[PDB]
Amino acid sequence: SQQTRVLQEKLRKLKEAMLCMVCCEEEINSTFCPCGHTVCCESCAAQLQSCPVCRSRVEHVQHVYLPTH
Amino acid sequence: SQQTRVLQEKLRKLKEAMLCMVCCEEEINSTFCPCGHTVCCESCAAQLQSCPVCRSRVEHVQHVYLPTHT
Ligand SMILES: CS(=O)(=O)c1ccc(Br)cc1
Ligand SMILES: CS(=O)(=O)c1ccc(Br)cc1
Ligand SMILES: [Zn+2]
Ligand SMILES: [Zn+2]
Ligand SMILES: [Zn+2]
Ligand SMILES: [Zn+2]
Repeated sequence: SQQTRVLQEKLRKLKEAMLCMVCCEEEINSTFCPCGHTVCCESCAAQLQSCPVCRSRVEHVQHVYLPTH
Repeated sequence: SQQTRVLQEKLRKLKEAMLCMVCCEEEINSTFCPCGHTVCCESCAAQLQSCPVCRSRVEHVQHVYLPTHT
């Protein structure tokens, strides 16, 4: 039905929100500290000196173990 | 259709995985450091001495801003 198409789109958007904002390919699993933005995979997060959301300096990256991982 | 019911179940399970493992009511938004388990809301994470998943000592809690927060 049309609701099948609507639910497929909601699922796709939720799954896309869980992917790295930079590479768009790998799951988010890293937090920029101290700001707390958690938007990248470990490979993209290792290469950024500044947070791509708020531009605060990245002091270090904390790996996050999330229930969806 | 039955396919709509299947998608509803997948969405519900994904949304439930985003909720605090202790209160089951609030969204996860806190990380136990240094272990990295990110399974609680700010209130439930605040008084835990050890990680509820791996038993590691909690040195501090890091707040996390996630793209899925609603
Ligand atoms: C494990 S969870 O459901 O808390 C979650 C939250 C945000 C992202 Br991005 C991925 C997983
Ligand atoms: C608190 S908010 O809605 O501005 C926000 C900011 C950054 C991310 Br990532 C998620 C949510
Ligand atoms: Zn990436
Ligand atoms: Zn930031
Ligand atoms: Zn809680
Ligand atoms: Zn832990």
